[PDB]
Amino acid sequence: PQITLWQRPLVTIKIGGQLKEALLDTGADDTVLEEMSLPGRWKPKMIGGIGGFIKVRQYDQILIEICGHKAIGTVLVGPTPVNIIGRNLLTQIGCTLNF
Amino acid sequence: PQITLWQRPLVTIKIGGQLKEALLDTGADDTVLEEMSLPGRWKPKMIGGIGGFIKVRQYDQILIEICGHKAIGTVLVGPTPVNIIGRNLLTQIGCTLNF
Ligand SMILES: CC(C)[C@H](NC(=O)N(C)Cc1ccccn1)C(=O)N[C@@H](Cc1ccccc1)[C@@H](O)[C@H](O)[C@H](Cc1ccccc1)NC(=O)[C@@H](NC(=O)N(C)Cc1ccccn1)C(C)C
Repeated sequence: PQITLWQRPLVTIKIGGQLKEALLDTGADDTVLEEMSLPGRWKPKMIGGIGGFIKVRQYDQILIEICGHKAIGTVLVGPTPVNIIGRNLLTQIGCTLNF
Repeated sequence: PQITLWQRPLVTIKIGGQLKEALLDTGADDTVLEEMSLPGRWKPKMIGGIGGFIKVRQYDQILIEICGHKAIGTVLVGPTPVNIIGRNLLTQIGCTLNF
């Protein structure tokens, strides 16, 4: 699609057989989802933003589908206000910024 | 221009005839710049992110220019580690997400 930015670029993702909404976020390096159980082993990790650092769990090599496009990569799960799709997965689906 | 997401989408902005660099960020609602003293009237504000909130000063009607494109709007100033161009100014420059 072409997405304009008059509103938040929220899309539907499919992950772990769940449907969620998530924000397509060019300013995030990483992908951060709200707390959930995923299959897999995980490593504790820290990530930061405005306001500080949070503790998250890192899951590697996770399959996610964003608007019908598949991505396989690292997902962090932790106490985020909103599900964030970062540049690690946006690049896999061929996302660009245009103007 | 088409900006790819392999690297962080940092561009040059001009604000007050200063060049700076800034992150084009579709996940930010607002624009947030590193501490600087602008003329103008301000309001105190709090903005949140990953690890919590910071305190900023809000200036309205600021002209910024982003890759030769002018935009005019609200800018928040405070102790951010990076300059962030948010959706309030990205929309004005006609910026889209495409995949
Ligand atoms: C999500 C994490 C992994 C991300 N961090 C990083 O990517 N890094 C720390 C790497 C880095 C280092 C240096 C330079 C650039 N990047 C982040 O917080 N990114 C911020 C920008 C930023 C980068 C570095 C340091 C500080 C800040 C931003 O790109 C991202 O869009 C976040 C996402 C988010 C939204 C809501 C709540 C929590 C996170 N937005 C924000 O932090 C903005 N807030 C909002 O827009 N809102 C709270 C409104 C809102 C609410 C709900 C949904 C959307 N918007 C700030 C900049 C104003």
